[PDB]
Amino acid sequence: AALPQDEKLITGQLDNGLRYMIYPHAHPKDQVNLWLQIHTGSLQEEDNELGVAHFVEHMMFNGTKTWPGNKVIETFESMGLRFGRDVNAYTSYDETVYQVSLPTTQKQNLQQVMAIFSEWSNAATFEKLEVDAERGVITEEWRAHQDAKWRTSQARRPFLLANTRNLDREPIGLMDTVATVTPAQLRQFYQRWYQPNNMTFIVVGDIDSKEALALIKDNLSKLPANKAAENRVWPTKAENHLRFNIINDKENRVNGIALYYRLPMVQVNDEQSFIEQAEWSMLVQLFNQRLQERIQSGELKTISGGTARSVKIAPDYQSLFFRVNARDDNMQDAANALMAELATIDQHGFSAEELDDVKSTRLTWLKNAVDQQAERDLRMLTSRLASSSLNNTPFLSPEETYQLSKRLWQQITVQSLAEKWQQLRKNQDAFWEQMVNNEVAAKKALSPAAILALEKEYANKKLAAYVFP
Ligand SMILES: [Cl-]
Ligand SMILES: [Cl-]
Repeated sequence: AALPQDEKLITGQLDNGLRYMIYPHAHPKDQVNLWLQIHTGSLQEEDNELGVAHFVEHMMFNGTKTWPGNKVIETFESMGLRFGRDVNAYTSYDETVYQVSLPTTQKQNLQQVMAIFSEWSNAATFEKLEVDAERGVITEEWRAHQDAKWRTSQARRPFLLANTRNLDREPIGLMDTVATVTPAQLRQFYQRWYQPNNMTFIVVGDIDSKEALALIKDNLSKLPANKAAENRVWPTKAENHLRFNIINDKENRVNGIALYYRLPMVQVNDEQSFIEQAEWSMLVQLFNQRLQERIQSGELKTISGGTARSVKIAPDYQSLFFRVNARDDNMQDAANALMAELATIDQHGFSAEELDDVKSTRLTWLKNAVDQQAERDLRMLTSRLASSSLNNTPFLSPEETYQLSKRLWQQITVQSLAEKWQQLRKNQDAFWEQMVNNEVAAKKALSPAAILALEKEYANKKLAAYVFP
C-alpha cells in the first residue's frame, strides 16, 4: 500500500519530460530556493571519464551561449548573489545539483535566475580557455580537501564500499583525467546526461503555486524533448567475510572501537518498507539510549561516549555501526564496554518499557514537528525534498509521518526487534575497526584474535538483563 506525498507538495512534468517539485514555505519570509537536480553523478562515468561529472558541474559557471566566460558569475553578482553563499553546486555519486537562494520580492531577478537555469540545462559552451582554467582549480581542490576526515574515509573505504560501483567512482575522479579530458569529451558527457527527462527543477519557499508554476513553464518548457541515456544500476553484492582495520592518524581527535555491518537499504515507499526502516532506526536508538543511560548513571566512566548509526553506502545499501569512544588511550575498556553491551542485547534484547519510551518520545517530537512545521529550516526542507526526488520515494508531510508512526509502530514489538537483532548479529558482512591517534593507543589497540576472544568471553557469560529506570 503506497504512501501519500505531502498534501502541499506540487509535482508534475513539462511536455519535454522535465519534472518539477514545488513546496510553499515562509521561514524565512520572501525567500525561495531554486535547485536544478540532474539525476546523474559520478556512478555513470565510463572508465575514461573519472571526475567528468564533477568537471561538467564546474563548467556551468564558466560559459553559456548568452553568458560566455565570467558573465554568469557577473550576472549573479549584479543581483547581489555570491558563489559559495547564495549560489552553489555539488556532484555526488548519484546526482549533480545547482542551487540558488534569493528573495522573491524582485520579480525581474527571479526571471533572470530562471534564464541562467535554462542555459545550464542545454547551452553550456565549454570554451577551451575556460576548461584549461578549471583543470588547475579542480587539481587544487583535490589537494585542499585531503584532511584527517578524508584520510579516515579513504582508509575505511575498501571495507565500507566492498562490491559497490561507488568504490570505483569517487566524485573528484583522477587528476590525470582532469589534466587531459578534452572540451569535446566534457561536452559529450553533458549532452548524454543533461536532457530534460533526467532533470527535476525544485522550488521551495515563499511563492504561490501559480507564480512558481509559471516561472518553470515560461522558462523551461522550450528546452528540446531530447532523451538522456538510461542511468545504469549496479546491485551491491554481500562480502561474507569478517574484516579488521586499525586507523592510525595523529590528527584524529577521538580513539575508539566500532563494529560495522553492511546490509540492503529499503526505499520507504509503502507500509511494509516504512516498518522495516523504523525497526532498524529503533534498534539504533535503543542501543544509544542504553549506552547513554549507563554513562549518565555512572556505570561507564571507563569510556567517554559512543553511538549506533545507519549510513547510506550505495543506492541499494547501508551500513549499521556500533561505536564506543575510548577514555584517552584505554582501548581495552572501549572494547569491553562495546562487547558487553552487544552480548547483553544478544541474551535479553530490549524490555517493553525501553521500547515504549522510544515510541512515546519520538511521537511527542513528531506531534511537535506538526505544530512547528511553518518554522522548519528552509535548507534542510529543500534537502529532504531533493532526497525524495533522487530516491523516487514519497515526500511525507509532518502530519502523515506522525499518523503513520502512531499506526504502523504498533506492529513493532520487543519480539519483532529480537528477530531483527538476531538476523543482524548473524550477518557475515561485517568489520571491526579501531581508531588510534598516538603510539600509546596504537600499542593498546586489540589485535583480531583478542577482539574475538573478548567476544567469546562475553558470549559464554550469564549476563544480567538491563532494567529501564
Ligand atoms: Cl570526491
Ligand atoms: Cl568470516
